[PDB]
Amino acid sequence: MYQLQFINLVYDTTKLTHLEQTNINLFMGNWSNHQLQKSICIRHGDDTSHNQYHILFIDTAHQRIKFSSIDNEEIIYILDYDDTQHILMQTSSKQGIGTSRPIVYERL
Repeated sequence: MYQLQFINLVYDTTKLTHLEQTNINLFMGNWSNHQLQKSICIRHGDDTSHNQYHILFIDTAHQRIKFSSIDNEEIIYILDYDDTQHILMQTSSKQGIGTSRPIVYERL
């Protein structure tokens, strides 16, 4: 059994450009990392969702999104695109020393 974390991105898509939506959409889905025995489910949630996250930046040049949990802005998640079946997720704290390596997640 793996641990499954939900990430519900909260945003009004009617206010985004098509390019912005395309870039967020690269990260939607069910993802897993074998070594960590961890899965993540990244979805477009809303105000009814638990596990809500606010997008800080959508980098359409580099296919990266940054986001944080609504009330815990000390931990920034950064997702990078690898291919249709792989994304990278980094969890970072401004207050820490060093780099947490991004972790490769494969699509389920």
